[PDB]
Amino acid sequence: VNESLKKFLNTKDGRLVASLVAEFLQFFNLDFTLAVFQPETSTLEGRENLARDLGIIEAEGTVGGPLLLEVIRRW
Amino acid sequence: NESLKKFLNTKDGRLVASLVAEFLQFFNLDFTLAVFQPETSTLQGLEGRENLARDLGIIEAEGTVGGPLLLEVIRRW
Repeated sequence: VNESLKKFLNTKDGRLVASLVAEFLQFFNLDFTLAVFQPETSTLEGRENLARDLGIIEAEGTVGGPLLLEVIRRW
Repeated sequence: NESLKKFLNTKDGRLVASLVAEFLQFFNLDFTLAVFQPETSTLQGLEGRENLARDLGIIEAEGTVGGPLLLEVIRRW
């Protein structure tokens, strides 16, 4: 277990960040990466709950990319 | 994976993916990175943390150095 990561995952913003990374991997079917990510991180919030948490209203313009894209697009 | 290739051929997409890689590097998720790179065809590596911070207008300080760059992005979202 990763202690710096454990503490991070136990923060509000940390959980959101990790959930966004996992959602990115899922979005591009990076399934081998996910197979290692899950045990290496000891792990999160799925896309619907995550979009709500991030104040992102899902629509035609958002469904075609990972949620992190909407954040960066509007940065 | 044409969807990812097209995504990485956009400025915003390359920034997103670079931020994900930086998160993996920040937490020493080295085996995850070892699979991420071939799976995304980014064996040469994406843009570095300070390149990304410059792009995003983030100034490194005691309050940013202690977390991955995505932490600062999400704090400020």
